[PDB]
Amino acid sequence: SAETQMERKIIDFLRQNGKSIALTIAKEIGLDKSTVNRHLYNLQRSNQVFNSNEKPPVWDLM
Amino acid sequence: SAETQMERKIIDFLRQNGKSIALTIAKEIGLDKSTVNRHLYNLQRSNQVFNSNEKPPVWDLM
DNA sequence: TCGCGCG
DNA sequence: TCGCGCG
Ligand SMILES: [Mn+2]
Ligand SMILES: [Mn+2]
Repeated sequence: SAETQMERKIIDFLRQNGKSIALTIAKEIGLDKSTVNRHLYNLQRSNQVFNSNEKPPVWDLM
Repeated sequence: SAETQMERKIIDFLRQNGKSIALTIAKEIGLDKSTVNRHLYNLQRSNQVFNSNEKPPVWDLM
């Protein structure tokens, strides 16, 4: 699905750029912050990423 | 302002109907839930309403 | 001590 | 144990 494909792009972004906050990932994938966050939290449910518990949270690959 | 006027309508709604959750107020004022909540929390800052700490919160007049 | 992803 | 108002 297109959501899966968007998630793949987010994973590629983190692989290429290292740990990142949502606002940065959103600017590069070119999606609004809420949409990026929807994907980041699904990716966390699916054990592909984790967040740092900072505010703002820092995201990276599992 | 129009925001003030919207807030007045929400207050009138609570005066006429008694304590209410946001979803109910939204349906009657005919505004989306987020907009109603924006107003309810401003009205709380301005000491005109309070919420019950229930989930969903129940709102009423101070 | 805004974290918010919420369907 | 969705509370979400967020500018
Ligand atoms: Mn908080
Ligand atoms: Mn909670």
